[PDB]
Amino acid sequence: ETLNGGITDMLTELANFEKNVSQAIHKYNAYRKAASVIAKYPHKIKSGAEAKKLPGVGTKIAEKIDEFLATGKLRKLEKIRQDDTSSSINFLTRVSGIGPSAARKFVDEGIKTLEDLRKNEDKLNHHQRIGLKYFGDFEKRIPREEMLQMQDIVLNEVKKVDSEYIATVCGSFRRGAESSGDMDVLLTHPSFTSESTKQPKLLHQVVEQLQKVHFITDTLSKGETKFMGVCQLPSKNDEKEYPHRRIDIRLIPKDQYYCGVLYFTGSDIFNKNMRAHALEKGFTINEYTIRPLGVTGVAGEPLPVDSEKDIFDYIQWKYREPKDRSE
DNA sequence: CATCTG
DNA sequence: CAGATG
Ligand SMILES: [Mn+2]
Ligand SMILES: [Mn+2]
Ligand code: NA
Ligand code: NA
Repeated sequence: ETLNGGITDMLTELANFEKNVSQAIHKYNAYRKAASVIAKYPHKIKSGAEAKKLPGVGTKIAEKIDEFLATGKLRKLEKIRQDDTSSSINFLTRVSGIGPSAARKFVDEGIKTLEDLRKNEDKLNHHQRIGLKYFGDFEKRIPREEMLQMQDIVLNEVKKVDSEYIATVCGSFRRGAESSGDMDVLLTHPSFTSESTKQPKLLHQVVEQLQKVHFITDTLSKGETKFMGVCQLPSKNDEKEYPHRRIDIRLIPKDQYYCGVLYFTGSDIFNKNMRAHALEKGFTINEYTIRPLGVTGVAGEPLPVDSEKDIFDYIQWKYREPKDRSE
């Protein structure tokens, strides 16, 4: 956690680099398990050889661990942090819509920068276009103080369209969190479930309302259950307009809301722990449901849930206010 | 995993 | 349809 800090970090830059710039999924993948095991490793790695001894640690990595330990640096890392082509790829990638792949295409055409991008708005696609337009806003975190206003808006319009909708804003926003990255809303309706063969209007209606009133500005992607958009809190009394924010809306069969809701509320760590305990208490948990564990090795059958309460109970545990769901 | 692009 | 992105 700090005993093998550099090592794990350098290794990460390496892995990261393989995948992003080059294509080296194997290699990239190699660096990964590698930092993971050393990450768990209980002592102070005093040398390459020492390391090698670990699984996932071959000669090539050991080689590296040496030079890094031998000198505060690594040539390879040094050579990579320089190289403009690498850098460009890490940058283009910041735009929502541009992945590695595309980063590579663009650079190999000379687009390496924002302007580059602007001058060639033709080559970019709609998502990427939005992305480029809101690059700035996009990186701006979302302060809880806005979160609450947003939340307030969304819940009110959903209510209006149908009293039966059930909306929930998950995310750390849900866990306390002073600011957040994007607005994550979980949605269901009674008339929508596991079996109940579809109902897309279910999602489409609300989507409309939000735009109706301008909360929603652009559509990144709009499927029948998931929607990736852009929204914005109305600018009050002109002098101060709000940054454009990322927002996601998702339909869920009522029969699996809370596991979902639980799940999205995180944190990853709280999930895991809960999940493990679930297992002890003879259970199974995932995104959508909780199941009774047979002894034959495994087994299923959807345990019925009516709240997040229902779940804990099942695994016979302490109801956790979302706040303390931290770890 | 759900959506898009081409 | 594969393949990319989130
Ligand atoms: Mn979030
Ligand atoms: Mn999001
Ligand atoms: Na080994
Ligand atoms: Na991106």
